[PDB]
Amino acid sequence: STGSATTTPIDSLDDAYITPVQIGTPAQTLNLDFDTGSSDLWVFSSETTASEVDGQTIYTPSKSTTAKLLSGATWSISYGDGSSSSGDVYTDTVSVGGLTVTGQAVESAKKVSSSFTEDSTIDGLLGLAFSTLNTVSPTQQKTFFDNAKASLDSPVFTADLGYHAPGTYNFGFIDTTAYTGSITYTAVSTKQGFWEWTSTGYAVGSGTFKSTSIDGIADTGTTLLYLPATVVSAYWAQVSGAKSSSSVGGYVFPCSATLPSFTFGVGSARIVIPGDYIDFGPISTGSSSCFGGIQSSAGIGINIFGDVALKAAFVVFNGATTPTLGFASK
Ligand SMILES: NC1=NCc2ccccc21
Repeated sequence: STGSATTTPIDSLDDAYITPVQIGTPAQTLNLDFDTGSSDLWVFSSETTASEVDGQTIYTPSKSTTAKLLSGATWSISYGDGSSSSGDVYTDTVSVGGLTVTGQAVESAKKVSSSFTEDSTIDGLLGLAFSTLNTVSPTQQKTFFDNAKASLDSPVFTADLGYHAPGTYNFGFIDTTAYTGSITYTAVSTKQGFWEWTSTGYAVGSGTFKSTSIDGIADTGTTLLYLPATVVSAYWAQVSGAKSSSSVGGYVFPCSATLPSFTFGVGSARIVIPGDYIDFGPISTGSSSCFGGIQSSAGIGINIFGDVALKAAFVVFNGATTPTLGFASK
């Protein structure tokens, strides 16, 4: 089997991407944030504290003839930005772009933090990291991909995120028309539950490539590119007036600037992030200070190849017995 679904930016800055997902019988379509940096499929629901729902579409398990309470199971998750959610668990039928999994754990939110409430466009998350990170207790549950894997034509999914435009998540096949040149594959460590890999270095603009190992995660659920302070300083030093602002919480730059590209290595291959991809617009409405899309990972404890990096590539998440990642230009 295979599946293919379009993923769409939630706003004009590509702050996140949403993908429609069918849950239950008859189908209830919710727009979920596909997140290769976590492993829970959770949704706003009829159980979510009413004051914490503001415009989201909810899953109502009592209206699904295939929903079953997973007795005794609860979940609770925190994310890198300090947001969180928790609740109980149903199993139900879940379909993505024509690919169906029966008995998928659908984690129903009883509580969500303010950032989730305030984002009316995201109805929940669909985790695509390794199932070892799934938070369901006392019986850990499998991700949609793990449940689907054995049925797929090939045990893979691909992320093809757009810059200020829709893109695609495919399951079970590689669309050879969706990228240019070849796909370069690179080793993955699953020790921390992430799609963790080692970039071979970087360049800033038309500058020379610096060969250096950068260990990080491919994380579609993180907006920006978080890299070591040395690398980030080298980037922003090429932008007149750019500076790190403690009050704003990262590097900012004059909105009048033209940003240089940023290149990252994948083995001997190179992925080029155009400068425009690194512009996240005014820090507040009407400001001439703009927020940078490349930020320091110092204090996070891990480097993160988030959407800023991934949307410059066609990315293969290869879930074979020994997982690997693939990157192609597009
Ligand atoms: N994977 C994620 N990085 C940041 C974040 C916030 C909210 C949900 C998921 C994520």
